This record gives sequence, structure tokens and C-alpha cells, in this order.
Amino acid sequence: AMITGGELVVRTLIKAGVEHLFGLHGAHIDTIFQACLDHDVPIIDTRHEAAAGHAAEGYARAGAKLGVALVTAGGGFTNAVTPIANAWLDRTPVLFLTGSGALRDDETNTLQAGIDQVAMAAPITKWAHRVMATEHIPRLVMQAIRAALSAPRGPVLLDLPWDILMNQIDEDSVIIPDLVLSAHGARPDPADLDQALALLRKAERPVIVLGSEASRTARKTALSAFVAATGVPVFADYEGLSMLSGLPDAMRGGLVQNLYSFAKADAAPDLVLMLGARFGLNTGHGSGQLIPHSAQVIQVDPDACELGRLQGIALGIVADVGGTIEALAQATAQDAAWPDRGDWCAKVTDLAQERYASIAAKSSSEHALHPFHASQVIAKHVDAGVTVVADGALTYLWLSEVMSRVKPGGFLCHGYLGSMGVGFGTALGAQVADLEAGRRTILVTGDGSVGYSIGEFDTLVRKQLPLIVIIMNNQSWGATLHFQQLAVGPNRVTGTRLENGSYHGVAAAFGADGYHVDSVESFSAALAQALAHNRPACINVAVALDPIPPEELI
Amino acid sequence: AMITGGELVVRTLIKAGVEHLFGLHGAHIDTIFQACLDHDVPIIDTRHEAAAGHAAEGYARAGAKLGVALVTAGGGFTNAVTPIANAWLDRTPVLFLTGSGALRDDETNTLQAGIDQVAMAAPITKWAHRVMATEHIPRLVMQAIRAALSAPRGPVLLDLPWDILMNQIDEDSVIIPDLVLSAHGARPDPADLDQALALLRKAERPVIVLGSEASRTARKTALSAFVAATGVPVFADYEGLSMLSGLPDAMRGGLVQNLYSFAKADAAPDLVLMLGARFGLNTGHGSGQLIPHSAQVIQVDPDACELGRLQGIALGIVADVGGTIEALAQATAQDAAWPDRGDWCAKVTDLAQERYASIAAKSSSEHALHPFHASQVIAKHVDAGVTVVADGALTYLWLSEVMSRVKPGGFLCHGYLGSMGVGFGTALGAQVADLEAGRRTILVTGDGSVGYSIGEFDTLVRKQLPLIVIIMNNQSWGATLHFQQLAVGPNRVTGTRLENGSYHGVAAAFGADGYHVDSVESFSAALAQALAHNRPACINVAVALDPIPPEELI
Amino acid sequence: AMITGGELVVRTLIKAGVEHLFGLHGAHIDTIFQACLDHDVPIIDTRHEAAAGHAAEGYARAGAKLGVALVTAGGGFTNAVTPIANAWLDRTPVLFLTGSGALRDDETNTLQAGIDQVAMAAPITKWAHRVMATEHIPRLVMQAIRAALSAPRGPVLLDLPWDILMNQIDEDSVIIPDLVLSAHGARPDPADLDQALALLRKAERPVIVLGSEASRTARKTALSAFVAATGVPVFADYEGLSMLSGLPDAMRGGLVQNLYSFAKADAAPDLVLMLGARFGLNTGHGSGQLIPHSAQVIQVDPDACELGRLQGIALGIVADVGGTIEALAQATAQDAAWPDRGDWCAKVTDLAQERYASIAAKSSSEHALHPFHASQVIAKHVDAGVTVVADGALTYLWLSEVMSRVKPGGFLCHGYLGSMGVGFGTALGAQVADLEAGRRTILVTGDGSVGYSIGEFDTLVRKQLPLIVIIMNNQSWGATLHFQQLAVGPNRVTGTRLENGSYHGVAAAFGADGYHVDSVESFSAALAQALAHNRPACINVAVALDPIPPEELI
Ligand SMILES: COP(=O)(O)[C@@](O)(c1ccccc1)c1sc(CCOP(=O)(O)OP(=O)(O)O)c(C)[n+]1Cc1cnc(C)nc1N
Ligand SMILES: COP(=O)(O)[C@@](O)(c1ccccc1)c1sc(CCOP(=O)(O)OP(=O)(O)O)c(C)[n+]1Cc1cnc(C)nc1N
Ligand SMILES: COP(=O)(O)[C@@](O)(c1ccccc1)c1sc(CCOP(=O)(O)OP(=O)(O)O)c(C)[n+]1Cc1cnc(C)nc1N
Ligand SMILES: COP(=O)(O)[C@@](O)(c1ccccc1)c1sc(CCOP(=O)(O)OP(=O)(O)O)c(C)[n+]1Cc1cnc(C)nc1N
Ligand SMILES: [Ca+2]
Ligand SMILES: [Ca+2]
Ligand SMILES: [Ca+2]
Repeated sequence: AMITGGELVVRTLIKAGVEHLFGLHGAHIDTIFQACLDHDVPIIDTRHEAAAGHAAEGYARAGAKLGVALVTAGGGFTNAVTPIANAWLDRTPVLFLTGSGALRDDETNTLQAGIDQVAMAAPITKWAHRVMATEHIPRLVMQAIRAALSAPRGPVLLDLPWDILMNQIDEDSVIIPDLVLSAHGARPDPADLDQALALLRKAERPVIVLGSEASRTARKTALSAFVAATGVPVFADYEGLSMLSGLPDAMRGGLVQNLYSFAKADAAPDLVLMLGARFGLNTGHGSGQLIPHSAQVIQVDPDACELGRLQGIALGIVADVGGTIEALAQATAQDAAWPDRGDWCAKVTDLAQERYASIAAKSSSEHALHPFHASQVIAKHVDAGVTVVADGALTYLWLSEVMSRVKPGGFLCHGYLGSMGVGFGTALGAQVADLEAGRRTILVTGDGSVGYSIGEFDTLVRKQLPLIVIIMNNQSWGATLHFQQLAVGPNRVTGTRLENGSYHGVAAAFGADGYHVDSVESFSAALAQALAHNRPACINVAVALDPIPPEELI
Repeated sequence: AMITGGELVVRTLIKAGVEHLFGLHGAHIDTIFQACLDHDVPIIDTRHEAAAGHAAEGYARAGAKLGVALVTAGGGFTNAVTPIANAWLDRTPVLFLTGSGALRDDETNTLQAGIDQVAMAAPITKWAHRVMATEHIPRLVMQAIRAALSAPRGPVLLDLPWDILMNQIDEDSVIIPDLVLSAHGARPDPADLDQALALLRKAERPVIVLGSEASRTARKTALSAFVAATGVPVFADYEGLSMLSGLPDAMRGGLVQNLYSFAKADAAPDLVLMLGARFGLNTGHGSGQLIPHSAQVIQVDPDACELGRLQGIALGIVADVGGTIEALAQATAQDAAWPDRGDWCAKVTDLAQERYASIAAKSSSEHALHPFHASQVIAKHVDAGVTVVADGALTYLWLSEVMSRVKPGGFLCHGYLGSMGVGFGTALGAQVADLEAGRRTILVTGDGSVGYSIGEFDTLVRKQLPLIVIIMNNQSWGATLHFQQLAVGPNRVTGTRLENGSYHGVAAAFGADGYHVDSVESFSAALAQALAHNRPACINVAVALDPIPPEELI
Repeated sequence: AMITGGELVVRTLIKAGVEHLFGLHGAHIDTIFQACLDHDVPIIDTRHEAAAGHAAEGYARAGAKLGVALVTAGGGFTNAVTPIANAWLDRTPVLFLTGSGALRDDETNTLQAGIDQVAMAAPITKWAHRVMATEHIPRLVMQAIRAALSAPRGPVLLDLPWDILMNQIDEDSVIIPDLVLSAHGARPDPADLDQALALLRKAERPVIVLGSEASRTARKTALSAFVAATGVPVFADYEGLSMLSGLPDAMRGGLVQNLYSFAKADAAPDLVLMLGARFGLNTGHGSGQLIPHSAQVIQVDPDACELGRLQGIALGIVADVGGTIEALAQATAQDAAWPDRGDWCAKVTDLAQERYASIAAKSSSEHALHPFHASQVIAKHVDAGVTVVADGALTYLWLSEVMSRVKPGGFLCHGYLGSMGVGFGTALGAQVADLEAGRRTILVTGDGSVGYSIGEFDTLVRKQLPLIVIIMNNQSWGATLHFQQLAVGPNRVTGTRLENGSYHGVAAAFGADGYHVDSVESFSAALAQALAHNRPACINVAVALDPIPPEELI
């Protein structure tokens, strides 16, 4: 008859279809834990709030759904800050639920109070707000969710004072609302759409770029449709890559980065259809080198700020990426009178291979396992029933080079924040989502990066999560060591060596399987053996340091 | 002639007198690393920016000096937020230098740019500011330090864009300024001072309570003079305990907490003189349970806000605590007509040691090592040559029932943040300060909290810091587990159990000495062997979970 | 028996000795108005919240006490923002009490809610906070007051939700605390003090500069004392000027600006004792031109950030300015063995006159009343029973030139914000304070500036406040017109002419006396006539535009 505010949170979460939370206990948030027990809603409790926040991200990114993080007042919240800022920059819809000091006893110098968590999250969230009344919990939870899920997706921080959670109200007087928000996005205007399609057909060498917004809606069948109908080849930033996974093979350009060569091979596009991809780091800023100044850019983004940010564009449209692709698929179901593009579709596939082979031809494995050969070993196990998470710097740069040539169930790599160490929690949340889909998660990280959340092997074991963590161990903070050397002087290395530590022993000390390997041959067996088992695994791989990936260098 | 913004920063730090930085590398801040090679200033690099921030804190606290943390753009910053908050609430002077995105290329969606780091830190720093031009560096750095070191001490964040730091200027054109800020603090008006002395002279059961501003000023000798002259017992909060270590024992009350039973037995102080003690968690808020409602209170704080925050006071003075301690000492040297107070000193001692005896009497170690028994073992090794850091909750609440009876060099416990896991980095920075004075550092932490920063074992070994890490392993997030059992029910634990992982094992995988123990005698031998060696160690002590410490039982 | 939160505010205000509020009604704050009615506490209700906020400032500045502003939710608060930011920069202690949306009905899109007033005031206040509980009102009001009153003085924003004000509690259960904070400031350390006094005596040509902090404490008798004893001549920024009013005439340097000449007349000080004066605009930044690079600066400020901000200093001391002067007066009551300084004391007075006379010699009144001659007419009525407020730009620049040569009861002019139009509310609040002291307020403003709050003649009449507003009417935004001309081109005037409007008619339409005058002779009669009456007065004075004051020019 009388229920707690924490029970209100959870009943509302359920109504929204939430099935998993990620967090770390504290008394301020106990009422949420008790309610979960009762509705049998697993809370995956980790060893650091960062890893819990990153888990929520990975789960949202892998499952294309809402991720939910739960942390307690004070240090709970401050340890979640890297996750919030990462999700903000990657545009991932996560609800961060955070405990806080009771409203009574404001300004009392009390335990875990006196920290304005809302004010700190405000610069990095789509919405940050503190609940003032137990009665408000459901409408505010549901409002927070709508803000997170709608285009562009992003993090939200709902702060729940201890007071407000512990307070009990008459359960017959309160209304748990529905989540009532169309999953069908908003589409462009038909004029704008025709105009787009007209520019499309009348042009010679066109590409589609995908951004994160395209993976969040996951309008897969509509993507292939529109692609069959038009024969326009498709590139992607990291986050869009798994969207190419169900394409006819011939028209997969893979990673947008390998669009770089196209100046030299004189085949730069005359038209780019940017769908959710933003001007900036992953798209070569406004420099011209990936997206030509001479090309006609058509850009669809839910944020009008993003439209042509760094470079003159020919048409800017505000809409939902998912809703647009759908519109594009429905419009070319009316058409079937589309130009051929044979030269181009092969001219696309051929150049991506030539770059792959140029790395392939370079790269010798004498006296040090080459980072590209490790990357290849990994690529050989990657199909649509595998999510790959990448962390590490050099590690991920090398990895990206083999990644265009495979069709993963997911690909979760660093966004604009570039924060080393987020991989562990990410992959761990990804694997929760993968479990419900039958996929399997592999984390590829550096020896620097892994040390951020290595304690998570513990969580992997307690909750029996089959993640495979592969550590590219080059005994250093590699990209940064490189920078010191190439930028400052061969003699100028400091603070970037990591010549110590047995990570597989750390993993085994936590109760997971740990392999160390230092040859191609022993790596594949370890990998195959790890894939073969339903256990958490660590694979510490010795890897050459001084090879330089393309994306540094020239 | 030509130097980087990096050298500018470093030259100014030198001029101000800093000997050690704490950090972790990034290209954005590399110019600062280089400038530290040349001037041969060590930068203790960690495995997590959080651990680095905390070390600068431990160093500032253990050595009563400025702590300097150095971190990179984006993730480097967000990982520092917790130490910053932590320093904020404990009033500890730490300069946080952070790199950020270049000012040119502002708003370009570029790597590690794109979060407003000043906006995030503003709610938890004394000052937060972004540098606009290389020529501003030395005045801005010097300003940062002044703000960090003045009363009350706290954290400062100085954001340093990549442009500013890479930019080169002719060394001739910019003057490095001096640290002009006399070290003596402001004192009370002689009329206030007299009124306080006046009150102090006519009280039957007077008491002094010290707080953190007393440890940052460290007027040990002035304090002796004044305690010796007036014969008034001294208590302290966690942060002020080492200030009681130069004092005759007949007038050490120990920790404030043990004022509890003075009311609970008809001996409540007449008059309490708070020096930097704030009203709040550590002084029993406004409850009057430690600082009684009936007593007259003279409060001396540098922040008017704190004066009588929760509870009326007789007299509120805003001044530096150290300055005030000096003033008091030297006013007290010259009026030698101070009543005896021998009785009162006795009653105060009897009650402190009654509590202690009483807990001894009821602590049985049959069936598992009792945490009070474990805390006694640590206690038998503590004096002025040892810094004790405390983390973990139940762990520090039991530990703290023994700390009154010993006289440590340092005692670094949780402030208001209450953030589990900050201990490891704190202790690491503390052990750096301690080497300057040949002291030894010991960390006493829970099995939950050590998991936050378990990877600092690697920093211990690569850096040859002989920190001894003691884990009180009760296989749970203990205090939270007790909360579930006591506030909800026996049947109602979830999320609080951690029955997995070999912590000694982890530490060994990183090259540190691991020991496992589970009795008085075995722990006693492990600790003695750990002390005998100059190597980092980890000791994992199986400790009972059931016994409730006095704190809780309120 | 049951009383409102609004009654709690007022009972607390009374206990603090508050006797006047300034504001503008709204229903959200009605409970505060009703309580005022009952305790007979005048609320001076104005025509714009800006003018009410500025009134609170002027009253605090003129009375050396707390000013209290009261404004309602939403636009009430946003119209107070210029006042808050002005008070922040001038360091004036004002409590801004603001209404806001009820806590219930947060996020309801309701009337005057949905505006985070705390977040907007946070960058410009010493403390901004929202009350969460009716029971908290007294301790929070009293805490807000202590933050405002203590060094450095500044604005505070206490936000009071409608809910919280309207809620009624048991009046027998709540404690109205006292304001318990020493009025005696904190003094320097004796070593630091002797050192200062030693540098003082051993130097040849020393000056004292005063800043606003010196007028806020108003330790007058202690100022003269220390000045007799030492014979050191005293300068002041605008805010410190009234502090020179009770000095032996021979040692009054007046406005710090006329220290400018001292390079040329080769008489730059060898020592400057900066007391509350900050490095920056009013003190010639760090350029050397007022305070010599070659001089030994001794600076006392409560803000360690301010100490040597822009220029190398010889000694930096953190303390209360008022408490220091007192310390200086008590230390030289022990001395009476002080060097003569005859050359200098005359070399001081003589150069200030020479600059006065150089303007005097220039300046012809043929076909336009000269701005300096108007300034002189005003100066001739200024003694210690007159507060002068200055607004306007050119107007105040000219005025400042006659101001060194008179002894006002107050002098309130623009601080760093330099906001045109704040004069009207300022002078109006000043006059409330002047009424209780028998003084009389004269506002000297431009024709631009007056138009900001001209509606206030209405308030002047409703509350019968004898202010005299003198409008230097030069039919333009004068300093800005000058800038366009001198900086850009004679032909390049736009947007800076104001060739229209009869201000004395506006005043008369509001029921006040209005003079227009266009000669020296007719101006003095109008002034004398206005002084002679106990009525609000407007005096529109036609004034030449193209004369250029020194402080522009060269
Ligand atoms: C060019 O900028 P850089 O400063 O070198 C760096 O930020 C970076 C980021 C992306 C790509 C390349 C380098 C990266 S690269 C880097 C070394 C990574 O070491 P790791 O062992 O994980 O992998 P590898 O390079 O050896 O494969 C570091 C420490 N940082 C800076 C950094 C520090 N702390 C945190 C939380 N995040 C960061 N990104
Ligand atoms: C009353 O609040 P509680 O929730 O019980 C807790 O916040 C606490 C309890 C008593 C004293 C101080 C803190 C503490 S106690 C606590 C258990 C820590 O377990 P650990 O194994 O380290 O030591 P012990 O208690 O077993 O000896 C946790 C997880 N929490 C909440 C919490 C979570 N995450 C972080 C970063 N900091 C925290 N304080
Ligand atoms: C319920 O709130 P109320 O306090 O009654 C008030 O806020 C209001 C009332 C009804 C509708 C809209 C606003 C309004 S109504 C109101 C009276 C305005 O008087 P006016 O002479 O302009 O028109 P009328 O009501 O006499 O026709 C005031 C002063 N206030 C509060 C207020 C103060 N300062 C500023 C800048 N904006 C405000 N809204
Ligand atoms: C050098 O900067 P300037 O831009 O000229 C200006 O800010 C200024 C301030 C102080 C001294 C001199 C000029 C001043 S001077 C100025 C003209 C003032 O006209 P007014 O009629 O009051 O007096 P006078 O100069 O004619 O005697 C203006 C509009 N402004 C800019 C301004 C605009 N709006 C507000 C609220 N405050 C301001 N200070
Ligand atoms: Ca590495
Ligand atoms: Ca534990
Ligand atoms: Ca004018």
C-alpha cells in the first residue's frame, strides 16, 4: 500500500522495458536495489563506477537500446564522470541514475553530500536534473528516458536525493506513465528528399557515409533495400561499421578512413551522402582529404549545428537518420530506373584491398610479433555473431586496418573523447547484451589501457560473463611513446614505458583463464581455445612496438 | 632564447618550490614532460589519472605542502574529477594542471577537445581557469598556487590548451614571478583573542578540537606551548590526529568521536575551542552528541560560512588556524595564572581508555580474525616514523578505535566525500612525501576499496615505493552489507558480496610481495616481515564480517 | 503558533539588525511582504528590480552595512542580474533574496518557473543556493549574511521557492540563530607587521593606497591615528575616497589617478602600501604608470589571488583590511619615534593642485557650459554631510577631477563593470541610508545613463526621498561618441547621438521638481535651490560635448 521512491524508479524502469542495470552499491541507492530484487531485475554490480558507466554505454551501443547506470551519492557520481562524457561525445543513450545527499540536511557537511552533481554533469549531458518530490519520480524518469532516446541520442543524469528515495507514498495515488514516443524517426521533406535523390542519380562517383545515429536506430533491412535499388557504395565511421554487415559484399566501402587514398588514385567522390556522420575527427575535419571540397555534400543530422560545421555543403537537412534511410528506401521502391555504377563499385572494393595489401606486403614477424599480424589473427574469428570492442591507441589503429574486411555483429571503438581504458567496462556491458542475442564479445586493448579497470576480471567471474580480453602488450603507452620520438627526439622518451607486470597472472588471480603468447601460431591457439570455452579469458600477447601504422606517419 | 609554454609552466613551478609531480602522459601535455626531464624534476606516473590526483593529495597532506597533478585533455581530465572533489571537501591544496584542445580548432569536433573542463570543475574548485595566451602562463600558474595555499586550502584547476603549451616565445620577454605570500597566517584581533582566553580561563571542563587547517599549517611547537601553558585536553578529527603526536599524553583526548560518551556519562565539555573543526560528519553535525548544546563554543575558521553552521556558538572568528595557534601560544607564554585542570585531564583520559577497554573486552577472535584484533596488530607498529592511510569503511571504523592510543606521523582517512578507493593513490603520494623524511607508509583498506586501484601495485614496483598495502578482507562491500541486513532485513542482501579473488595473487602478478594470513600470529609475522624489507608488499587478511563497530550501533 | 517561511526570513533579518529592504512585489514573495508589514520593516518598492538591486548596493556602500534586495521569481530575478554583477565586482555586501518556482511543480512549465536562477548567479556571487526546507530558512539566511559580510565583501543569492515560503511550521520548534561573527577583522602576523613598518620608516617617499575593503570596515578613527603617528600620505580609488574625509588636510593625496604625474615630476614613490586596492583598472593595471615597477609594494588583501596579480610585489599579506589598519594604529601607538616627511607631504599636495589648476587654466565657457565648470559648481556644495554618486562616463571622468579637492560623506562611482545607468538606483539606496545619518545625496549622471531608470523619479516621490539628480546633458552617449571620432574618424559617428527629450519634464510628470539650466550662474541657483528643499529634484544641465578629459587623451 505504501511504497518507496526507489520502488517508483524501478516500476517505471520496467514499464519502459528495461531489463538490466549497471552499477555499484551504496546505501543511498539501496531502495533501488531492493526493488530490483523483488522484480527480479538483474543489477550487474562492478568494481568501479567508471566500469559500470562504461558497461551501460557498451550495452546500449551493442543492443541498440537504452543503457542504465546506477551509482551512489558523491564518489559514486564522480567516478561515473568519464562514462558520462564519453557517452555525450559518442551520442549513446544512457540514463545515469545517481544517488545524492538528502534534501533535509542540505548544507549539513554530511557524508557524500555537498557536491553539486547536477552542475558538474550539465556541461556533458542532454539533460541533468535533481528530483524534488517522490511523487515526481515516474514522470521525471520517463521524461529522462525520452530525452536520452531521441535524436541525437545522448546521456542524461537523473539525481535522486536519499530523502526522496526513502520516502514512502500511497501507491494507489500514483501514475506510472508509459513510454509514448514513436520509434519511427522524423523524415526529410519530399522536396528535400527528391532533390537529394536527383543529385544522387545525376552524379557519377557517389558514396554514403554512416555515423553513430545510423547504428542507434539500426534500420537494417531498409538500409540494404535502398542500397540494392541504387547501387551506391557505403562507408562508415567506427560506430557505423556494423551497419555494413548485412550489405551485398560488392558495395561495402568499409571505414571512411580508407577514402583517404582516393585523391591519389584520382577517384574522389563527386557526391557524399553523410548520414549521421559529423564533420570532425573521424571524417577528416574540414581539411578536404576524406570528403572533397569539390564534392557536393548532402548531410542529414538531427543537430543543425552539425550541418556543414567545418565545410561548405550543398544541402543540409535536419532529421532522424533512421527515419530518413526509411524514407530513402520507400522512395526508391517507387523507382527501379537507376544507373549502373559498375566502374565505381569495383573501383571502391579494389582500392580498399590495395591499401590492405600494401600493409600486408610490409610487416615482418622476425624477433617481435607484428601488430598487424595480431590484428589479422583476430579478424579471422570475426563474423556477425561477434562484437569487437577496441581500446588502446596503437592497438586500435592497427586493428582498424583489418576491420574493413570483415562483417562484425558490432564494432565499439573510441569516439572523440579518446579515453584510454573505457574498453573494459564497454566490452563487459556489450557482452551482457550479446548474451541475450547469442553473440560473443572480444575486447582488444593495450597494456596501458587494460590497467584502468583490470579489477573487472573479478566481475567477469562473479557474474559469469564469457568476455575475451586480448591485451596487445608492447610494454609501453605506445602512441604516446611514438609521439615523443617522432615529434621531439629519439632520446626524449619519459613516462611512457611500462616494462613490468603479468596481466594473465592478474586475470588468473581473479579466477579467469589467462594465456600469454608471443607468436602468431601460439596466439591463434589461445584465441581458438578461448572462443571454444564459455569462460572469461585473458590473453596477454607480446607485440612489437616500433612499427608505425598508416594513420600516424604519412 | 626560444622556449615552450611547457618550460614556462615548469620554471614557474620550480620557482614556487615544487619537487615532485604526479601524472600520466599524453601528447597534449608532453611539452611539460620534456621540461621536467631537463630540470630533472620527477613525475611519478601512475596507471589511472584518479590514482595520480589522489597521490598529489596524499603528498600534500603527508608533507603539508602543495601537491601537483598533471593530466591530459579529455579523458585525462574526466578521470581526475574524483580526486578534485576529494581535495575540495578535505581542504587540501592541490594544483591540477590539465591539457585541453588547442584554441585554434576550437569547435572542430577534434579528438580530446569538446568538453568544457573548467565548467565541470568550477563547482568543486577554489578557482578554475583556462589560459588564453602563452605569456600569461607564469602569472596564472602563480595565481593558481596562491589560491590553492591560502585558507582554507583547496584544489585549483588550470586548463592549458595545446596551442598555448606548444607555442614558443623568446625567454627574455616574460618574467617568472616570485611566490610572495608570507607563510604566517592572519590572526584574530587581540580583543577577540582575549575574550576567548577569558572564556577559556573560567571553564571547568574545557576542550580543544583540531581540524584539517591545523594539519596544513603544522604549528606543532606553538600548539605544545599553548596546550602546556593552559593544561586543556586536545581532540582532533581524522585529519588532525597527527597534530596530537607531539603532545604529552595526559592531554591527548584522541579522536573527536570519543567525546561521545562524555555526554553519555555527565562529563560533557563546558567549553569547546574548534580550530578548523567544521560542524558536520566528523563532529556529529548539529546533534550536540560530541559538541554539546550546553557548551560554549569558540570557533576559528578561515570561512565565515562555517561559523556556527549547525549550532550556536559563543564567538566566531575568521582567521588562519596556524596564525591563530601562534597567537594563542605566544599570548599564553606570558600570563602564567592558569588553573590546574589535573582532575579533568584524568577524567578525559579515563573515558577514552574506558571505551577502548570496553571494545577489547567484547572482541572475540574465535572462528575468524576479528577486525578489532587485526587493528591492534597494526597499532603495535605505529609511531612518528609511520604514515597510516585508511580506506574501506568497516575497515576504517574499526581501525579508528585504535588510532587514539597511538601517535602516528600521519593519518590520512576519508573526508566528507566518503569515496571508497581513494586510499591507494593517496598512500602512494604519501609514501613519496615520506621518503623525503625517511618515514614508512602503510595502507589499511577493504577488499572492496583496493579493487578501485589494484593496478597501482605496478606503479609501486616500477617506482620502488615500499608502500605496504594491508587488505581487510571480509569478502563483501561490508558496511553496505550491514546496512542491508540492519535497515531492511537478514534475508535482504544483494549486490554486496564479493566472495572471489586472490588479492595477494594480483599483487604478486605485478611484482610485489604477497602474503595471505588469517590469524593474530600470522598477520603479525607478515607485517613484521613487510616492515623489515624495503619493498612494496600486499597483505591479505581474512577478517570476520559479523562484528558491528561502535559507529554503526548508534 | 504556526508561522510561514516568509515570517522566518524576516524574523531572521531583524535578529541580524536589518531595518530596510529594497524590492518590488510579486505573489511568490508575498509572505515576506506581509511579515514586513507586521514587524514594521519598510520595504522600499521601486519601478524596476535593477533599481531595487542597485538601491541595496548604494545603501550598503553609503551606510557601511548589509544591503537587502527582495525580488520575485523569474523576471524579478533576471532583472536583478546587473546589480548582482556590479556588487560582485565592487565587493559590496548585498543579500539578494529571490523568489522562485515552487519545488512541487518543478518541471511543470509553470508561470515564472523553469529558470535556474542559482546556476546564473553562481558565476557572480560568493555564494548562490536554493532553500530545500522551510525549517532551514533561519540557518541559511544567517549563513548567507556571514558570507556576504566577511572579507572580501560580496553579493549572495538566496533562492526561496514559493512552496518553501508558503509552508507553515511550528514556531516553537525553530531556532532563530544570532549573527555571531566578529566585527573586528583578522590582522597580519606581528613579524609581517614589523617588517611592513620597518620598510615604511626606512623609505623616503611612501604612499598609502586605499581600496573598497577599507570603506566597508570604516575604521576611521584608527585610520587617522596611524596617519598622524606616521605622516604617510594617503591616496584612494573611488571607493576609498570618503576614507580620506577625516584626515588632516596636509596628507590627503586624494584619487590615486593623480599619482600618474609623479613619473614626470620625478617623485614616484619608493614605497606603496596598498590596503584593499587591487591591481587593475583603477590602479593602472600592471603597467607601472601609477604604482612604479621600481617601488616596493606592500599589499594587504583578503584574497590571495589579488596579491601581486599584475606586478611583482615585495610583500603579500592575506588579511582583513580593517583589522590591519587597526593593527597598524596599535603598533605605532607604541612608537612615537617617526621620521618627518615634510618635502613629500607638500610635494604631494602641490602636484595634485598643479593638475587641478592645469585643467582650471584650460576650459572656456563661451557658447557651451564646460563639463569641468559644472563639476566645480558641484564640488562647491560637497562636504561630509553629502554623498555623491556618479554615473555617466564623460560626466564622471570630469567629476573625478574636482573630487580630490573636497571631503564627501561618500563617493559612489562605477567599479570594474562600468555599467551605465546603475547610478539612479544606487543614489536612491544611498539616500535611504543618508536619511538615518542626516546626510544628503546628489547623483551626477549623463543623459544616456539617466534614461536607464528614469521611472525612479516616481519612487523618489512615493517614498519622499530628497535625492537630487543632476543630468549632465550633452545630447549623446558622450565617451562612446568621442571613441568613434578619435579612434575611427570624425565622419564616423553612429548610434551615439541623443538629440531629443526633456528630462526635467519627465521628472515633473512624475511629481518631482525639474530645473533646466544652461549657464554656470543658473546652475548654481538651481543647485542651491534644490539643496535648500526637502524634495526630489531633477536638474537637466546643458553641457559642452567636445572637451576631452585628461583620462582619455594623454
Ligand atoms: C595523440 O594524443 P595522445 O595523448 O597520444 C592519446 O590521447 C591518443 C589518443 C588517441 C589516439 C592516439 C593517441 C593517448 S595514447 C596513449 C597511450 C596508450 O597506451 P596503450 O598501452 O593502451 O596502447 P598502445 O598505444 O601502446 O597500443 C595515451 C596515454 N594517451 C593519452 C591519454 C591519457 N589518458 C587517457 C585517459 N586517455 C588518453 N588518450
Ligand atoms: C552510508 O553509505 P554507504 O553506502 O554504506 C558507504 O557510502 C559508506 C558507509 C559508511 C562509511 C562511509 C561510506 C560505502 S561503504 C561501502 C563498502 C566498502 O567495502 P570495503 O570492502 O572496501 O570495506 P568494508 O566496509 O567491507 O570494511 C560502499 C561500497 N559504500 C558506498 C560507496 C560506493 N562507491 C564509492 C566510490 N564510495 C562509497 N562510499
Ligand atoms: C502570480 O504572480 P504575480 O506576482 O501576481 C505576477 O508575477 C503575475 C500575476 C498574474 C499573471 C502574470 C504575472 C505579476 S503581476 C504584477 C502587477 C503588474 O501590474 P501592471 O500595472 O503592469 O498591470 P495590472 O495587473 O495592474 O493590470 C506584478 C508586479 N507581478 C510580479 C512580477 C514582478 N516583477 C516582474 C519583472 N514580473 C512579475 N510578474
Ligand atoms: C570604453 O568603453 P565604452 O564602450 O565607451 C563605455 O563602456 C565606457 C565605460 C567607462 C568609461 C568610458 C566608457 C560606455 S560610455 C557610454 C556613453 C555614456 O553616455 P552618458 O550620456 O551617460 O554620459 P557621457 O559620456 O555623455 O557623459 C556607453 C554607452 N558605454 C558602453 C556601455 C553600454 N552599455 C552599458 C550598460 N554600459 C556601458 N558602459
Ligand atoms: Ca601498449
Ligand atoms: Ca570489505
Ligand atoms: Ca551624455
